[PDB]
Amino acid sequence: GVIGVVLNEFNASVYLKLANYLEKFAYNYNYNVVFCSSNDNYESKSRYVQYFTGGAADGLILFGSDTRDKELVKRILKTGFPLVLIENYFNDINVNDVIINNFSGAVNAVNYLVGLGHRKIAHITGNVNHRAALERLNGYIRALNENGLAYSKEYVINTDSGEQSGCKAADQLLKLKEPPTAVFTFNDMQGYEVIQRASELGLSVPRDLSVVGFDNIYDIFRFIPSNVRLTSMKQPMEKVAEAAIQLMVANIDNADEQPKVISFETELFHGTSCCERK
Amino acid sequence: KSGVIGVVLNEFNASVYLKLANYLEKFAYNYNYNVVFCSSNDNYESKSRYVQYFTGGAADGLILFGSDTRDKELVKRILKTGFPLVLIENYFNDINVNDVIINNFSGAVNAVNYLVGLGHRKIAHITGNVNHRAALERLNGYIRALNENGLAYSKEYVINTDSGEQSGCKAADQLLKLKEPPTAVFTFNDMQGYEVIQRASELGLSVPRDLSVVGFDNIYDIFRFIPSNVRLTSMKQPMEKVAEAAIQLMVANIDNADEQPKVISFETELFHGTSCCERK
Repeated sequence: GVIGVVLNEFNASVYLKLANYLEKFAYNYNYNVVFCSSNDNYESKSRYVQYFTGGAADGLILFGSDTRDKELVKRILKTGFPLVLIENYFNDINVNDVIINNFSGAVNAVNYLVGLGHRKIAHITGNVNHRAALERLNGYIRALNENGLAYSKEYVINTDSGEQSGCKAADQLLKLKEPPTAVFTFNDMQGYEVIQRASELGLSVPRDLSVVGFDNIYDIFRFIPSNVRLTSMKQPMEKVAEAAIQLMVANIDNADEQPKVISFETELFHGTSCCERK
Repeated sequence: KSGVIGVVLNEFNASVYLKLANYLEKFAYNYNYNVVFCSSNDNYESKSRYVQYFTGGAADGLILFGSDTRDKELVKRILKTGFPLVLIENYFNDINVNDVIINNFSGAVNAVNYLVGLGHRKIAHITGNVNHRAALERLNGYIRALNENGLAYSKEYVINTDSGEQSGCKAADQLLKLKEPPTAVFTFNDMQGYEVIQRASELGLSVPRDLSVVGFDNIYDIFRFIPSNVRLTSMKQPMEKVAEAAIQLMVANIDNADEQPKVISFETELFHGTSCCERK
């Protein structure tokens, strides 16, 4: 049997670990896994979906929640072709989806910093128009309140999550009359950029500033060019892969199976970017 | 004919090969071919399974990366069958196969020439596993570069490693604790280079001031973010050119079974970062 996976492109994201895990679990169910890259060209993505639904595969797996793919996913769902999505937050559809609890991940990150004695905790957001980023910001806000901390507009830097977003965000935060003793970043890329800008301003990390990120990106590269390894929320990529294969196999053995949504919690990786405060 | 080119990888990882994969898709498109990738998850029997899947009819041709001696018999088997096969960075000695390679030797020569041009006379090398041709080619280029620049070879400036995690940190500790420390070091890869910069910092040294570092892969290219202010001066691999050449050899091979195996080589290019500075 063959399960097909279409990606927008090959890149060093957390999905690289997900890809290897799909092969591990598919092999356990005696299935082959085949991947295609669309080179971020939606025409090609549609071409690869047709290749798979046309007979090259028994099932298709897609990643993310990009609005441009709304029509395409709906198009695939009109058919009964087995489909499993990963981290998808489309409102109007009923489809097999394996998601991550981004909200509780942000809550646990802030709880962890509060447990270390931090009371001035900032957040550098992702693109809030995307559900994952909105959930991480909402989790941060809920955790401030649950821990009896005040919310401050100056401690939240809204970004589009692009490259250098961490540098400028850390610059605004550290130039405040009263700087966060700790920052929770939407992702590890921003976290590392925060550490870089801080050191440029003469601040030392974790001593002058504690940082907690998201994705545990060091695990992908196996090294980071920075003086510390980020404390970060780890995505359950192995559990996500197992669940996705299981949903697909079941969906393949019977077309009368209804769309199941399975959610998994993130786990905190303890790095060297955090320090206890008096 | 399926109009499909199959690629079998040992695993999905954050290496320079990530850029090669996207370029394979880009060039295949121009030749009206779909590209499909498989990961063996490092299971050799899994790799065999994927090769059988492709040669069994799922694809019209196959691409494999690297030069692992484990796969020598597999490659010979694929070659006995007339199936369209193109290898990338393969250094197997007894076969006639389409092969697209990178000039690792001259890349190392160009790296060392640059450090000599900056005034460095004490240049160390942290190697990769020398059992692999690429690591040995990078080591040999460094040696030849020392000789062409009228510098003496010093065994103490060559640290042999298997190129694994933390290999750069340990190598840097040995080199910097020498009676007379290298004023510059050429690492087998960027990962070792970044590890060298970090360990040097822990010993109270400042990079490029106390130590110039030149790596290989220009790995920063796959970082969609900025980790540090010290970016490695490093050799860039011609992955766009390699992918195009691989697909041109593959399409010709699928079209004509009697096309003879060709070996095409591409030079690396020096990327100037912020990890080097002038000596005296």
